[PDB]
Amino acid sequence: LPSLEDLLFYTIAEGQEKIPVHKFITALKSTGLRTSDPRLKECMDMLRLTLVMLDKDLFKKCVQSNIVLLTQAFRRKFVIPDFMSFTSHIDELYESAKKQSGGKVADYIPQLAKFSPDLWGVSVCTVDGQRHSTGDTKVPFCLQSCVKPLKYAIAVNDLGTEYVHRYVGKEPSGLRFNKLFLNEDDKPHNPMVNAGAIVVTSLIKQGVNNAEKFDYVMQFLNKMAGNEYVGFSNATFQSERESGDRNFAIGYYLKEKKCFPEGTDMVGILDFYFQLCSIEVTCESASVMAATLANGGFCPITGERVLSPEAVRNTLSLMHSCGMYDFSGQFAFHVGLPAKSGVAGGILLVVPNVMGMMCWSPPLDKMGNSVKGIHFCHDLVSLCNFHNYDNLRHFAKKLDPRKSVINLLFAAYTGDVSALRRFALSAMDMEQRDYDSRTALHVAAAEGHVEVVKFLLEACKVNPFPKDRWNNTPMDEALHFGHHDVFKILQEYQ
Amino acid sequence: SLEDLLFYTIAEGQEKIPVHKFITALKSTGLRTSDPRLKECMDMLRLTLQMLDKDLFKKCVQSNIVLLTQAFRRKFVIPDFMSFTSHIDELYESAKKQSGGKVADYIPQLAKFSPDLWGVSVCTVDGQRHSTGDTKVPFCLQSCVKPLKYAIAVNDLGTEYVHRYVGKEPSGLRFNKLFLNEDDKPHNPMVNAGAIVVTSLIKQGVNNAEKFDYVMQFLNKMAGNEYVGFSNATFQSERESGDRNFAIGYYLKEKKCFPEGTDMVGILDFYFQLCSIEVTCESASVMAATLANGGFCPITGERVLSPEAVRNTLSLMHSCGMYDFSGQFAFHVGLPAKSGVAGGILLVVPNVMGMMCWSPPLDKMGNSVKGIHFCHDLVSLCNFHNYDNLRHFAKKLDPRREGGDQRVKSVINLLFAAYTGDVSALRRFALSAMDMEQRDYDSRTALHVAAAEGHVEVVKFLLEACKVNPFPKDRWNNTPMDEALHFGHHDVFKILQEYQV
Ligand SMILES: CC1(C)CC(=O)c2cnc3ccc4ccccc4c3c2C1
Repeated sequence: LPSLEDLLFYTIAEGQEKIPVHKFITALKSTGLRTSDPRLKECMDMLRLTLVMLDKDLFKKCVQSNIVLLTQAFRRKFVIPDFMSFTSHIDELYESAKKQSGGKVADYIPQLAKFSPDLWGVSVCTVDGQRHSTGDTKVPFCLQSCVKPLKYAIAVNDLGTEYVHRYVGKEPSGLRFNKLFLNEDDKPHNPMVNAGAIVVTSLIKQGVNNAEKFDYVMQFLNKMAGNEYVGFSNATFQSERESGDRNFAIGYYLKEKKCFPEGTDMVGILDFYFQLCSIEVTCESASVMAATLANGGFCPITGERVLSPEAVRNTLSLMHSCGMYDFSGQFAFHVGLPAKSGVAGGILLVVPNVMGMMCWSPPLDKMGNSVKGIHFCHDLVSLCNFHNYDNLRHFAKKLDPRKSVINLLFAAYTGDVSALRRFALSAMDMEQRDYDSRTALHVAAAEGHVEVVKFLLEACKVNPFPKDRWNNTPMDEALHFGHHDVFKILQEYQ
Repeated sequence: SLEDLLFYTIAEGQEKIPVHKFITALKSTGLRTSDPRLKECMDMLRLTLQMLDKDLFKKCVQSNIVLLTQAFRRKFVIPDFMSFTSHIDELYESAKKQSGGKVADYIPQLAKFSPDLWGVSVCTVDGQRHSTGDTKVPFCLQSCVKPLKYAIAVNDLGTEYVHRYVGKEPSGLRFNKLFLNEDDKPHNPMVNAGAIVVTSLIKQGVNNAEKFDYVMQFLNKMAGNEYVGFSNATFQSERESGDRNFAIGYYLKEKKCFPEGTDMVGILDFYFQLCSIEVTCESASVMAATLANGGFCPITGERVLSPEAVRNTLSLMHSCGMYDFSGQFAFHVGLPAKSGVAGGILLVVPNVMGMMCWSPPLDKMGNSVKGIHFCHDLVSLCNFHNYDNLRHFAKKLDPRREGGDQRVKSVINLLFAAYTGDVSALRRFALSAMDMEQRDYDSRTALHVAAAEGHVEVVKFLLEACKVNPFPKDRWNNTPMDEALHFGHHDVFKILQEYQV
């Protein structure tokens, strides 16, 4: 059992007796992990507490406490194994999109106009926590309609599909059925329209007052971003309630047409709605939110189950088809990713099973989508086979940036002679030990599996007397559990 | 040697292989002995006229050794095909009990089919096949042809050209009648007006019988040369009763929606021909699986459709493929499908399989009642939804994998983290809401392993946080405390001793 810590040491130390601390860090960062990663804190603490050269046993002390993640990182077995060559493509696409200067920054409130039109940031967070940023990725801005899928997920996670969609539909609008707010059953078309977003707000945490509702949603967004920046621009909040007269009118129509949960303080909901629109993110922290959606409801940098599988599935679905304003059908055809855009210039972008992403540049096009971000999303999917209906085998000129010993013993356990035959012809080591120094022979003996024991002995010619951590041989195991014939067979080897 | 290695795999130790041991071996991967990719091997097998040793076997499989190798090393997209198709038949039997719906009687040739006919046919990206029910009865494609000719059109002409004449979006159920969108093009190729315009784009400059021979040649490449027929009966009543699409054709011509120089009455004539083309569920599944496989026919390997044609085709099927039910189907089932008035539903599970379902009774929206029940059930059961996760998919079955989610749960996550002492990894697993009492084949527990290794901060985390069973008994009836005593770890023994009763 040559130890996992040294096994990695040999990976970094290409023959050197000791590894410099800075070689480890740049190798580390080369997988795309950041040293700020919460899952690497124990290791960085020890690195700093080595206060510059690390030998096999000093180094093994630092990496020991995060050895599972570092193992998966340096066996370059992340979802994107060659991250360095991936981040250059991201940088090329960023540089290219930076040259489109069209679009008008939203001035309907001054806080949206205070932002320079030159601001442009993209940040990547993969399902495994690899991070990458280019441009203005640590500037806070407001989510705006980028919060619509997030509050819809929360609702669905808490209440379930059937409840939520008693009050809101699940279809794209189609054309100008937008101005016809309500569909055939007199509900908003889907949660990504303002009328649907407003209704979704009325469903979240009913019974408590607004300040608890807002506290629930922020703690939730904070879990979704893995404790990265989730803020609030009160300035934006007050202008939004002052200019949101059109949404009050929409609210009165909704309350009169009985679309809210019966007994609902309408102006209370709309204050909540503007509160939620004003929540602040950076592209870094929003990308972790996106990567939580990209990763089935689990936050990559904390491991936490935040959203149920159903809430993610529904959210990603309606984002794919209702996420980009009147450009959503066009986006769905050509980009094929679930995204959501907002009037601060953010595009919350998700690549199911790979990464999340937030892009931000304030200039909006005629449809309200960020000009540089829309350019970026088209380029990304031309470059890589990320479209929803790209193939993972025959994808043409696009780039695709994408058996254990437990396997062995569980076959020995269940008696599957066919499986071990494949493994042996697979050139697997049939004498591998698990964490208990257990062997396929051990397990197959204890279960009295005669055709497995013989296969391991006669065909794979394995050692007949391995020792457990309790110093038992398969023969011991056979006797112990009543499998005398198996005991006899191995006894023939002494 | 790959031939010997494979020989040894099938010869389950008996030195010589009976021929039917080989066949049932093959048929159990889901390959058929009919497979075009296996012709050389079955022919050599067929010289049973003039039992297998290492050298006879190496002689037959030699020429299909790459496909046969990938087949038997269990590296098809669905490795455990036998157990997958038991689910398919469970879904089939269940859908068979839904009896609602009307057989389409708007023409007499379509009303002759018994409402009790029900077949599903599955063909995966790798040529694995499975069929249940009435899967070799010929029926007509009908609007199940809309994606295929749109695929053919884009394949020859490109995205930009085709969509000068047709849009790429749903209309919305409230405008399911407006025919033209704001660009004065039909909304998408899956509605009749858009379907009609697409037909006009295929092989311009030649006559109808040549046009129909080009589309037939194309369909044949899609189904791997399996059954593609033609029911003139259906075609003759369809041309006479299709009066409404003549109106649609003239309205289209009036608004200049065809390419300059287009005989509309001719295009309509072509259109009715293509609706009347015939398939079996078993041939339709191969066509479906070519859309699943990036334009490559699974059972012949031929590149038939451009990747661009397939991506465009699947998109529009996902969003416009099931009549006024397309948005809801897109929300709950999330697959690219297309339904037709004969009761066919052409189904694609991108990167896994193509599939055809057939039952004549349509519901109020035109979709086959048993086929719709089947597609909801498939995605209830498996993680095939387009926005299901392939890593964290809950209680759903993943037929791309073997049933080793217990391996991964054990196969490092709980016990190897416990083994190496990585408390940080265990914290993430707990926050994942993973079951922290997973046992391996020795009934061992993370707590077991961490005690035997004397990992004090792992033991406390498992006990004080997590609150796991403090005295689980392994094979040999040891508790974590027993393990601590055996191996020293006095502090660990002390920790656990407090939990004793
Ligand atoms: C009320 C509703 C339209 C909405 C809904 O919430 C839902 C969710 N999941 C479902 C799964 C399988 C199904 C099979 C057959 C008929 C329905 C459903 C079905 C439904 C039906």
